[PDB]
Amino acid sequence: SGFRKMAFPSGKVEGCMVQVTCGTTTLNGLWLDDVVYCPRHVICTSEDMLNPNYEDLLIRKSNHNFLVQAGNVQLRVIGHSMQNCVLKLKVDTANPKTPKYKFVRIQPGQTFSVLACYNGSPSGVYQCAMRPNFTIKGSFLNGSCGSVGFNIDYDCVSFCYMHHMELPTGVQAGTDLEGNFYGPFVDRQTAQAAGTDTTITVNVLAWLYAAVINGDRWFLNRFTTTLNDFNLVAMKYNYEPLTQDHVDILGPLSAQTGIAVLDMCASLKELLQNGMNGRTILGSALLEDEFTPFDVVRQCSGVTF
Amino acid sequence: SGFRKMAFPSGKVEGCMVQVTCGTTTLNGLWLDDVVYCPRHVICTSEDMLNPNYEDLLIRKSNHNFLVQAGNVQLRVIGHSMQNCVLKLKVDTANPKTPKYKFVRIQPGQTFSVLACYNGSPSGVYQCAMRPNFTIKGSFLNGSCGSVGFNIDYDCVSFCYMHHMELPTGVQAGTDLEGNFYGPFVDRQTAQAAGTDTTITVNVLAWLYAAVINGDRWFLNRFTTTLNDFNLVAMKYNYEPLTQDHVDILGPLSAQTGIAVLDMCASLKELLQNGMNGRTILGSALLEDEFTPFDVVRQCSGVT
Repeated sequence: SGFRKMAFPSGKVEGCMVQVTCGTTTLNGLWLDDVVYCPRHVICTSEDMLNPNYEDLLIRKSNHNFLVQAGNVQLRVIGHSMQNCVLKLKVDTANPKTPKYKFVRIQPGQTFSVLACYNGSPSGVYQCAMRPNFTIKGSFLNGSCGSVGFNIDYDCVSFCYMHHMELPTGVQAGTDLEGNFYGPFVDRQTAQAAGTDTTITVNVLAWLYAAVINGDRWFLNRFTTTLNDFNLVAMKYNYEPLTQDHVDILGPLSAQTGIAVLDMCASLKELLQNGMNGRTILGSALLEDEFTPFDVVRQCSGVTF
Repeated sequence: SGFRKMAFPSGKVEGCMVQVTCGTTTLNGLWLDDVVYCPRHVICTSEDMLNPNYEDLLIRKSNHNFLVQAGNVQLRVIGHSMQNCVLKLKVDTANPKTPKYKFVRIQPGQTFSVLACYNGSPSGVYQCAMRPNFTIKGSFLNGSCGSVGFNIDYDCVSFCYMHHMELPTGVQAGTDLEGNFYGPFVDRQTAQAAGTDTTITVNVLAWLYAAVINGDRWFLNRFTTTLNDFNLVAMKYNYEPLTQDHVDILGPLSAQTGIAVLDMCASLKELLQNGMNGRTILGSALLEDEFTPFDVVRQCSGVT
């Protein structure tokens, strides 16, 4: 028993992290086969970042402007190109540690592991959720850019995130590995509005089920509710509306615990309306929304890789 | 900016995890050089765990009774021995993925990363603290036994923990890599007293400094205090007494923030006495004590 925010083992990704330097700027790159992926803003100076014409800036750059380092080994850049907001640096050597991988665009409310790096060296690993407003509440200092997010499905590493920037509000924004930003954000140093950040309702419920499975059941009430009536209450507290798809996803957890989803919703309703009265659930004094139903199942069944 | 509970990259440890089987029992082992380390209770059945004579049980066993599997590769066991509560199985092949490593016995209140495994395969990774009462609040299912805890200092992996059991209270107990239990716990299925779990005061303070560094400053009051007077308040709320060594450790964070340690103590004093009034600090509604001062510095300076 016990329940923790848990990241995927990072070994397969560690072997793909490199250092990319262009001028003064140094950040992280992902080395898969004979290609290094990094944020395209590596080519910019602090001034350029205000209003960069990336096409024009990229034209001025040559292969020899890009210093790519894997540990102590220096890779030879034999070509460079731009796919949306990601730079693809072609190198002469294929990464022999390249794992079975895919690029996926993940949905808001889904989770992934982030391998935080600095100068191409892995620093740490932690589990993140893509917020409904397409930001991430991560931990990123200067030179953390190009650190990637991933899931591991059996043998396959599914890269889903690359960090590009911190917004003035102190949250992070990034792209998928095809270089399309999550949300409305762009890779320029201007004021960008993050939207209203709602709570991921389906995740909170999954966490409540995890609580029950681990013998934390104090919040279980006698009441039930309907989807409609629950969502009325959810809207008030800036919770994602709950759909039947969401209800369906929770089925396995419902079946394990013997607690119907709508009964759990009624428990959640009371917690939102009355608070926790200074109690905890799984050692937390607020409702956690960064565990998916699949995360809870994964942890409670003990799936390995 | 931003501040997260962060584990060390697990790659170097993943290459050392193996499956150890003895009879019906299967659990995890640590393969370093030509030696495999695992919990000695691998030799026990469910019945035996009530009151095991490990010496006697071990006598019945021979080298060939220990099945050691690394991925698909089966290792040949050429010797076995018992060191405290750990089994040391000598194998014919040195682990070619053996990193630079050390065995360390960590102090209560220090942190480490745990690589949770099942049947010798890595499942996940998370950051833990050794509680003052020598337990850990982890996440361990059946067959998670032998999963290890570690720190990484530049190139060197410092193994500090091996999981042995869950206590009836739902927390975990284990040993260092020489097989000595942290705290008073033993490897038998009996009721064992966990003891009062105090809060790691120096860690809470480090976290408060991290909060300030990330611009979360609402809890900063006008008051100050003394060590003695603070500790009087600490004792009341089951907080570890704060020492001058603790004060000294916080110096870099004090210097970065411009907030004297005793001023921070006074802020903490008010939070203990008045609560948080339903507010948060770094996205948490309670005081976090599983970040060391080193952890905070590591994250805020961006060490690899």
